[PDB]
Amino acid sequence: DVLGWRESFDLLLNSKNGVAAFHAFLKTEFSEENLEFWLACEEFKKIRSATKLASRAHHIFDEYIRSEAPKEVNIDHETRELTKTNLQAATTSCFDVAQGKTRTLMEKDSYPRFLKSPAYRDLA
Repeated sequence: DVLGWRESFDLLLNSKNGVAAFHAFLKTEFSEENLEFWLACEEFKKIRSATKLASRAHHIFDEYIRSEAPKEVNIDHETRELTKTNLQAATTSCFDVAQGKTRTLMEKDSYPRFLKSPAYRDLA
């Protein structure tokens, strides 16, 4: 299980202990919103009902995407505008670009540092 976390970021994100450990690592450097947003996108795509999709999409946008949002993720204006536009036309891949940018924010920086920290090394 712990081996999978370094073989694939996707395996780490599907692990109960992995996610908990990584969330704590991120919280100490004020970037846990990246992980919370990613996970929120994953549950969003499982929604079938049009009404729930609309409601959840608006909450996700207001909580993580719009300027000055409580847990605003570090995305450029280009992506924020794109997401809003997608929100305007109700598309299921509404958050794809934002999720991918946020994923890279983790995968190419905090993820590798997490693996080289006691939080991961002690569990290996």
